[PDB]
Amino acid sequence: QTIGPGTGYSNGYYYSYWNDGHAGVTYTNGGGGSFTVNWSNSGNFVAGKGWQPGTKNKVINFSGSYNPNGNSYLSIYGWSRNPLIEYYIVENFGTYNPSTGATKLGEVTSDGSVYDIYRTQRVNQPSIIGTATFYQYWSVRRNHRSSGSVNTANHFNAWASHGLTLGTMDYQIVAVEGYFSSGSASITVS
Repeated sequence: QTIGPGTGYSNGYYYSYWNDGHAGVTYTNGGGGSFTVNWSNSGNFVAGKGWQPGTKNKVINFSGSYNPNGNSYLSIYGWSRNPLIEYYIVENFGTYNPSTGATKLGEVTSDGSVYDIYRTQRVNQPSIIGTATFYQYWSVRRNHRSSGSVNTANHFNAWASHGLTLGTMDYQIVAVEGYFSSGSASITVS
Protein backbone atom coordinates (compact mmCIF):
# COMPACT_ATOMS: atom_id res chain seq x y z
CA GLN A 1 0.00 0.00 0.00
CA THR A 2 3.18 1.82 -1.03
CA ILE A 3 5.12 -1.28 -0.35
CA GLY A 4 8.73 -1.86 -1.14
CA PRO A 5 9.81 -5.03 -2.92
CA GLY A 6 8.37 -8.20 -1.46
CA THR A 7 6.08 -11.20 -1.49
CA GLY A 8 2.93 -11.83 0.61
CA TYR A 9 -0.84 -11.93 0.89
CA SER A 10 -3.61 -9.25 1.18
CA ASN A 11 -7.05 -10.75 1.10
CA GLY A 12 -6.74 -14.01 -0.35
CA TYR A 13 -4.35 -12.74 -3.02
CA TYR A 14 -0.73 -13.28 -3.25
CA TYR A 15 1.26 -10.28 -4.36
CA SER A 16 4.79 -10.12 -5.62
CA TYR A 17 6.63 -6.89 -6.38
CA TRP A 18 10.28 -7.19 -7.60
CA ASN A 19 12.54 -4.43 -8.88
CA ASP A 20 16.26 -4.00 -9.64
CA GLY A 21 16.67 -1.22 -7.05
CA HIS A 22 16.30 1.69 -9.53
CA ALA A 23 14.11 4.54 -8.30
CA GLY A 24 10.89 5.58 -10.04
CA VAL A 25 8.26 3.01 -9.04
CA THR A 26 5.48 3.11 -6.46
CA TYR A 27 3.52 -0.06 -5.94
CA THR A 28 0.36 0.12 -3.94
CA ASN A 29 -1.72 -2.83 -2.75
CA GLY A 30 -5.37 -1.96 -2.69
CA GLY A 31 -8.12 -4.09 -1.13
CA GLY A 32 -8.71 -7.70 -2.36
CA GLY A 33 -7.58 -8.14 -5.95
CA SER A 34 -6.43 -4.55 -6.56
CA PHE A 35 -3.12 -2.90 -7.02
CA THR A 36 -1.80 0.30 -8.61
CA VAL A 37 1.75 0.82 -9.98
CA ASN A 38 2.88 4.22 -11.11
CA TRP A 39 6.40 4.67 -12.49
CA SER A 40 8.41 7.55 -13.91
CA ASN A 41 11.91 6.82 -15.26
CA SER A 42 11.97 3.41 -13.73
CA GLY A 43 14.49 0.61 -13.94
CA ASN A 44 13.26 -2.94 -14.42
CA PHE A 45 10.38 -3.96 -12.08
CA VAL A 46 7.58 -6.63 -12.09
CA ALA A 47 4.54 -6.05 -9.93
CA GLY A 48 1.19 -7.86 -9.48
CA LYS A 49 -1.42 -9.87 -7.61
CA GLY A 50 -2.71 -13.42 -7.98
CA TRP A 51 -2.04 -16.94 -6.62
CA GLN A 52 0.69 -18.96 -4.93
CA PRO A 53 0.86 -21.58 -6.41
CA GLY A 54 -0.89 -21.10 -9.60
CA THR A 55 -2.60 -23.92 -11.49
CA LYS A 56 -2.62 -25.26 -15.01
CA ASN A 57 -6.37 -24.56 -15.32
CA LYS A 58 -7.04 -21.22 -13.69
CA VAL A 59 -9.26 -18.79 -15.62
CA ILE A 60 -8.13 -15.40 -14.58
CA ASN A 61 -10.15 -12.24 -14.72
CA PHE A 62 -8.74 -8.74 -14.77
CA SER A 63 -9.97 -5.17 -15.23
CA GLY A 64 -8.75 -1.64 -14.96
CA SER A 65 -6.50 0.64 -16.85
CA TYR A 66 -2.97 0.25 -18.25
CA ASN A 67 -1.29 3.33 -19.63
CA PRO A 68 2.39 2.69 -20.56
CA ASN A 69 4.66 5.34 -21.89
CA GLY A 70 7.40 3.19 -23.32
CA ASN A 71 8.66 -0.24 -22.55
CA SER A 72 6.14 -2.15 -20.45
CA TYR A 73 4.00 -5.34 -20.44
CA LEU A 74 0.67 -6.37 -18.96
CA SER A 75 0.63 -10.16 -18.71
CA ILE A 76 -0.50 -13.20 -16.85
CA TYR A 77 3.01 -14.02 -15.49
CA GLY A 78 4.43 -16.84 -13.44
CA TRP A 79 6.98 -19.58 -12.92
CA SER A 80 7.33 -23.31 -12.69
CA ARG A 81 10.21 -25.36 -11.18
CA ASN A 82 11.96 -28.52 -12.47
CA PRO A 83 12.18 -27.36 -15.20
CA LEU A 84 12.62 -23.79 -14.23
CA ILE A 85 10.30 -21.82 -16.58
CA GLU A 86 9.43 -18.13 -16.65
CA TYR A 87 6.22 -17.73 -18.73
CA TYR A 88 4.12 -14.79 -20.05
CA ILE A 89 0.79 -14.54 -21.74
CA VAL A 90 0.85 -10.89 -22.71
CA GLU A 91 -2.48 -9.08 -23.05
CA ASN A 92 -1.04 -5.63 -23.86
CA PHE A 93 2.38 -3.83 -23.99
CA GLY A 94 3.95 -0.45 -24.89
CA THR A 95 6.50 0.58 -27.49
CA TYR A 96 8.70 -2.51 -27.25
CA ASN A 97 7.51 -5.60 -28.91
CA PRO A 98 8.08 -8.71 -26.67
CA SER A 99 8.75 -11.01 -29.63
CA THR A 100 12.01 -9.09 -30.59
CA GLY A 101 14.67 -11.71 -30.12
CA ALA A 102 12.24 -14.71 -30.08
CA THR A 103 11.86 -17.86 -31.88
CA LYS A 104 8.26 -18.24 -33.06
CA LEU A 105 6.96 -21.67 -32.43
CA GLY A 106 3.27 -21.46 -33.28
CA GLU A 107 -0.17 -19.96 -32.56
CA VAL A 108 -3.22 -20.51 -30.38
CA THR A 109 -6.63 -18.88 -30.30
CA SER A 110 -8.10 -18.18 -26.84
CA ASP A 111 -10.46 -15.67 -25.29
CA GLY A 112 -11.14 -13.74 -28.43
CA SER A 113 -7.76 -13.58 -30.21
CA VAL A 114 -5.05 -15.68 -31.60
CA TYR A 115 -1.73 -15.32 -29.82
CA ASP A 116 1.70 -16.00 -31.27
CA ILE A 117 3.85 -18.50 -29.22
CA TYR A 118 7.59 -17.87 -28.65
CA ARG A 119 10.50 -19.38 -26.64
CA THR A 120 13.63 -17.46 -25.53
CA GLN A 121 16.40 -18.49 -22.98
CA ARG A 122 17.65 -16.39 -20.18
CA VAL A 123 21.26 -17.09 -19.20
CA ASN A 124 22.30 -16.35 -15.66
CA GLN A 125 19.48 -14.20 -14.71
CA PRO A 126 17.51 -13.79 -11.54
CA SER A 127 14.87 -16.28 -11.02
CA ILE A 128 12.67 -17.48 -8.26
CA ILE A 129 15.65 -19.80 -7.19
CA GLY A 130 18.46 -17.18 -7.67
CA THR A 131 20.86 -16.76 -10.69
CA ALA A 132 19.85 -19.33 -13.19
CA THR A 133 19.54 -20.38 -16.82
CA PHE A 134 15.97 -21.05 -17.96
CA TYR A 135 13.67 -20.95 -20.96
CA GLN A 136 11.06 -18.23 -21.17
CA TYR A 137 7.74 -19.13 -22.92
CA TRP A 138 5.49 -16.37 -24.35
CA SER A 139 1.96 -16.09 -25.86
CA VAL A 140 1.57 -12.56 -27.31
CA ARG A 141 -2.00 -11.34 -27.80
CA ARG A 142 -2.47 -9.98 -31.36
CA ASN A 143 -5.48 -7.98 -30.30
CA HIS A 144 -4.30 -5.95 -27.30
CA ARG A 145 -6.63 -5.31 -24.31
CA SER A 146 -6.59 -4.01 -20.76
CA SER A 147 -9.47 -6.13 -19.30
CA GLY A 148 -10.88 -9.65 -19.96
CA SER A 149 -10.56 -13.27 -18.92
CA VAL A 150 -7.71 -15.66 -19.74
CA ASN A 151 -8.20 -19.39 -19.76
CA THR A 152 -4.57 -20.42 -18.87
CA ALA A 153 -5.21 -24.05 -19.89
CA ASN A 154 -5.32 -23.11 -23.55
CA HIS A 155 -1.93 -21.53 -23.48
CA PHE A 156 -0.26 -24.23 -21.38
CA ASN A 157 -1.72 -26.88 -23.70
CA ALA A 158 -0.48 -25.17 -26.84
CA TRP A 159 2.94 -24.72 -25.27
CA ALA A 160 2.97 -28.42 -24.34
CA SER A 161 2.41 -29.66 -27.90
CA HIS A 162 5.02 -27.37 -29.29
CA GLY A 163 7.28 -29.15 -26.86
CA LEU A 164 7.38 -26.62 -24.02
CA THR A 165 7.03 -28.69 -20.84
CA LEU A 166 6.26 -27.04 -17.41
CA GLY A 167 7.23 -28.39 -14.00
CA THR A 168 5.59 -27.79 -10.59
CA MET A 169 3.87 -24.32 -10.52
CA ASP A 170 5.19 -21.49 -8.41
CA TYR A 171 3.33 -18.11 -8.32
CA GLN A 172 0.82 -17.00 -11.08
CA ILE A 173 0.14 -13.27 -11.15
CA VAL A 174 -1.42 -10.54 -13.31
CA ALA A 175 1.58 -8.31 -13.64
CA VAL A 176 2.72 -5.05 -15.02
CA GLU A 177 6.43 -5.19 -15.91
CA GLY A 178 8.37 -2.07 -16.84
CA TYR A 179 11.80 -1.62 -18.35
CA PHE A 180 13.24 1.82 -17.91
CA SER A 181 10.12 3.80 -18.77
CA SER A 182 7.09 5.53 -17.34
CA GLY A 183 3.41 4.63 -17.02
CA SER A 184 0.34 4.10 -14.88
CA ALA A 185 -1.88 1.13 -14.21
CA SER A 186 -4.65 0.26 -11.89
CA ILE A 187 -5.79 -3.38 -12.13
CA THR A 188 -8.05 -5.80 -10.25
CA VAL A 189 -7.72 -9.57 -10.34
CA SER A 190 -10.28 -12.22 -9.62
